[PDB]
Amino acid sequence: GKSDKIIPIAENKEAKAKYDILETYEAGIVLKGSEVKSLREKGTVSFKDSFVRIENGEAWLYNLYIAPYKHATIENHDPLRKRKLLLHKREIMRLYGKVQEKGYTIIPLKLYWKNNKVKVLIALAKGKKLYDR
Repeated sequence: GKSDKIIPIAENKEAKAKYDILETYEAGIVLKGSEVKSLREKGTVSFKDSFVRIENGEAWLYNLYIAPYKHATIENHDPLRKRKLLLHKREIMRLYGKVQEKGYTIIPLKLYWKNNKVKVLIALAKGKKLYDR
């Protein structure tokens, strides 16, 4: 990684294995500027404690394993960091119904910011299937 100026973030794979991937959606996360730098320079985030849930009309990102450190004072909230990522209108509604009710789940994969903002990729997986072992 010499040229370019894109910084990679987030990562996963376990879900795919233990859970068969069916469909994938696209969400976009946009925050201030100072925040971006903190994470970009550092290079650490949730591992196996961050989940994604779809609500309202867009994809939502919830992390319960924030690695970064931006709290020096003793006046902060629980480590969650709720972020809202854009989405569609028809798709969001559809996925919510089938994926949720039928018997599916939503988890985060890899989100990186290029140019200046982050894009997160989400995938839908089921609680194992096909081969029952």
